[PDB]
This record gives sequence, structure tokens and C-alpha cells, in this order.
Amino acid sequence: MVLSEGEWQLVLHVWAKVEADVAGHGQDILIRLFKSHPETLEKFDRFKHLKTEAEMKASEDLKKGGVTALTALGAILKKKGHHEAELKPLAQSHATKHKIPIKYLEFISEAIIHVLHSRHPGNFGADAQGAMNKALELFRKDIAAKYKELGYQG
Ligand code: HEM
Repeated sequence: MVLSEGEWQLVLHVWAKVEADVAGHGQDILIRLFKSHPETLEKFDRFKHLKTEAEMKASEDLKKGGVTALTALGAILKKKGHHEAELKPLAQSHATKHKIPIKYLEFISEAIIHVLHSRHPGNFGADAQGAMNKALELFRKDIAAKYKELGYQG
């Protein structure tokens, strides 16, 4: 679909708050993902052995991974839909090296929404959440199309 500029501004205004502390937001988001959908943890060979939330919070590797993913997503969001160049390497690695189904991208999107709803009620009311959902749906739609071009059903 296509977001309006007003919708993009709602997305970017909450993202500005994430950027006060991307590392802490990334920890919360990955922990939420792994608690809600434990099968997703199996994809992370570096830290798939972690057993508890306490171990997850203490993991420097998990923290760095959250920073990497959220920073890449932030760069995509800041393109306001003009993200073709950014999606190419990401789709290739996630399709072919990491093997991340679209369903798992849905799960991480749900975790992002959950954490922003909890942390940022001042910038994540209903209209802002709808805008973020629309941005994440666009991201997933475009990645899914690239997955198919790359030979991965997703
Ligand atoms: C918003 C969605 C996501 C973004 C923006 C994102 C971004 C990234 C980036 C930038 C990297 C490092 C470069 C690369 O390999 O492409 C990475 C690595 C990786 N991603 Fe994602 N990712 C997302 C979702 C996921 C999900 C849902 C999973 C698994 C359920 C996943 C699994 C992995 C794995 C296993 C790696 C390699 C990690 C390592 O080397 O320790 N990603 N991701």
C-alpha cells in the first residue's frame, strides 16, 4: 500500500523515542519475540541456547543483535517507502542464509508493536500504532516479493 506523510510522521515520531536507547528497546523486542514464539530463537545460532529471560537480558550478543536489526529497520522506515536498495541485502540474507519465513517477520512486527505500546503511550496511541502497522505491513509485503524473486517461498 502507500502511507501518507502524516502516517510516516507518526512512525518517525515514535522511532525518535526508540533512538534514545536503541539497545534497550532491542532487548525488550527480542525477548518478547522469543517468549511469545520460542521457535524463533532457534534461528540464532549464536545465542539459541539461552534458557531464561535473565540470561537473555545479560547476553551481549543478543543486545548487539537487537541494535543491528532495529538500526536497519530504522533506516528503512526513514526512507518512507523508498527502501528498494535497503531491502536487497536484507531479503537475500534472510531468505538464503538465515531462512526466516514471512510468518517470523510477522512475529517480530507484533513484538515491536507490543513493546512500543508498553513503553511509549505518549507517541503510540491508536493512530500511531495504525501507522506503524501500515509501515511494517509495507516492509513485509516488499520483502515477501523479494523473497519470491530470490527463490524462497518464505
Ligand atoms: C524487522 C525485521 C528484521 C530486520 C530489520 C533484521 C535485520 C538484520 C540485520 C541488519 C542483520 C545483519 C546483516 C544480515 O545478515 O542481513 C540480521 C541478521 C540476522 N537476522 Fe535479522 N532482521 C529482522 C528480522 C529477523 C527475524 C524475525 C529473525 C529470526 C526469527 C532474524 C534472524 C536473523 C539472524 C539469525 C541473523 C544473523 C545473526 C547473527 O549473525 O548472530 N531476523 N538481521
